[PDB]
Amino acid sequence: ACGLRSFTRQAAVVGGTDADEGEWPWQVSLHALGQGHICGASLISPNWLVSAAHCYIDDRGFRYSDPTQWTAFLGLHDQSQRSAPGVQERRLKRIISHPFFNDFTFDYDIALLELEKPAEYSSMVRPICLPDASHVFPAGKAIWVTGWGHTQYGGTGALILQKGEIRVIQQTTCENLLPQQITPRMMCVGFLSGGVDSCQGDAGGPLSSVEADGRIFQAGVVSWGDGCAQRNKPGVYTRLPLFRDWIKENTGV
Repeated sequence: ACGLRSFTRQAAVVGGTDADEGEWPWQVSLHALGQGHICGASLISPNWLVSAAHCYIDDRGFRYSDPTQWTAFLGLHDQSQRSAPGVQERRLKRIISHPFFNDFTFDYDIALLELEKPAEYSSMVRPICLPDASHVFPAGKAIWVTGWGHTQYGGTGALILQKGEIRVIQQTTCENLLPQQITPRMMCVGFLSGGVDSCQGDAGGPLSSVEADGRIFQAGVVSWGDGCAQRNKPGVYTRLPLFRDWIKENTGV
């Protein structure tokens, strides 16, 4: 029962960037309290979220690694409507960053978050499917990027959740075009639709990919907020399939 939306009503049925209510029920808004929306994540069970490890590194005097300073908003659609019927608010109980995560190269940039109380599944709150470690997202496959991200010049993000597409491209392309290190845990992508870039994610937000079955699987996790794709350069995102056993061993999922 993972990844099957409810697509309440219709509203947008011919395109657009604004997401519809209930169209991404696994998208989570993470607030470091006193600052509002800071990161994204994805629901995989009543108790566990997937996010990015670099969201939880202490900067300034604020301890982003401290779980007690975080609140997860699930089923949230408009960041000025935190109060709204489907919204669920949960405190964080534990953060499990990946043991091999490197704060400089953002390699192995994935984290597991435990809710203090279970989420309640609804029309607006539903889990996404996790791919097996052998699940392949081939070059050219379209994947959805969603969030409340800033512009690359930052640049307030939109109040209404935004959606856009990217496509998988060859790993060699990002190797020969970007100066940063591209590791096997990262996927190379190009812009597909939107949007003038894929910067609507969110760091720790999910990459949603509609599979042949029709259930939506999470192909990856957003790393750098401005590692987003655009007309002249590709973007890099964190893969998820090679982490499946590690997620399940740590969560039961």
